[PDB]
Amino acid sequence: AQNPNCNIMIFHPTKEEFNDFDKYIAYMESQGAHRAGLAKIIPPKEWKARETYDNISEILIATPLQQVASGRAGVFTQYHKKKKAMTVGEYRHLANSKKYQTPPHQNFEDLERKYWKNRIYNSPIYGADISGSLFDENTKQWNLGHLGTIQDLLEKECGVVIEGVNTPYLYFGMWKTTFAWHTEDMDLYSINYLHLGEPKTWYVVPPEHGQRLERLARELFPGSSRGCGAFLRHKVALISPTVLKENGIPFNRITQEAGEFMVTFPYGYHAGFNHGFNCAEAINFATPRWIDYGKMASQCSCGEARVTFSMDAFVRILQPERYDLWKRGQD
Ligand SMILES: O=C(O)CNC(=O)C(=O)O
Ligand SMILES: [Mg+2]
Ligand code: NI
Ligand SMILES: [Zn+2]
Repeated sequence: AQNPNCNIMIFHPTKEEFNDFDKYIAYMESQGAHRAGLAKIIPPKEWKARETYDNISEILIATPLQQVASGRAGVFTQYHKKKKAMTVGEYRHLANSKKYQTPPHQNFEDLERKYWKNRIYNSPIYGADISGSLFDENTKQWNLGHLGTIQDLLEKECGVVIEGVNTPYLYFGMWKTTFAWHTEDMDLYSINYLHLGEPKTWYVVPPEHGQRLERLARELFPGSSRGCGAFLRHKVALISPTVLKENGIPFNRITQEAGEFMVTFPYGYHAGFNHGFNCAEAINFATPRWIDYGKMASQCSCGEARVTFSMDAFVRILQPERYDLWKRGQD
């Protein structure tokens, strides 16, 4: 079995290997990359996502989210308070202000220590989940707006044609902006490209051990667990590496820098934080190997998780028994 310790693997495809996206994902899996839940892909030196980032400041962040924490430094939830719209140029200036800027630090490890010590005492503002793309239309390789769609994959594998669309999302971050522990909708893959700016630190639990994380989360967030049998779908709970190590939960960590891709694999729980002002683009995707994970994915039916239009068909076809209850949670 390849990668039996479930380490995060880093890949350096050549420009020739960068042509066929599906083939390269299957290659990484042949080497055991999925066992970690997360892999890093460094693009060939010849590749670029676009020519420059000099003209992005007029993108609108219609609903910036202030991420307010509750709990203790290693075990907390966050809720998102909606703020007034602002442009990317306004948000960049805000991120670089004295109130929100990255503190002085020695290295990524020092900054990670400062994040876990101090995150709860601040409320950073995240420009998350903005439909759109920063890939140039002429970029033909690993262009996250030109991937094969999940609907087309389901149709190729299963023969059933379904409604729905699959487009990318932009994330504008600042110091301490946080992504809570989650797997993707329907336990899909994700791919994330860090277009510019400061790094993003990731934590990940191997898919084979995801239920260990879930059991810890039920213990640590007991009211949330009574409310919902899949409350991590709410995407609000944080657990630090120190707490994970104290409870014996297997995980790994890695820092993504600008110009790098990350892939999360089906049922790979992940969480993390941004180091300073940055912009990332991410999208969900599927492969043949996903189908079995989609059929087994948990679902939130309490009403909290509320998701896209396109998840309807995935539930309806892959999980017909759950469909009626889940749809009630959507309505
Ligand atoms: O970058 C973020 O805030 C969160 N991204 C992801 O969870 C992802 O790409 O799957
Ligand atoms: Mg602009
Ligand atoms: Ni994710
Ligand atoms: Zn729920």
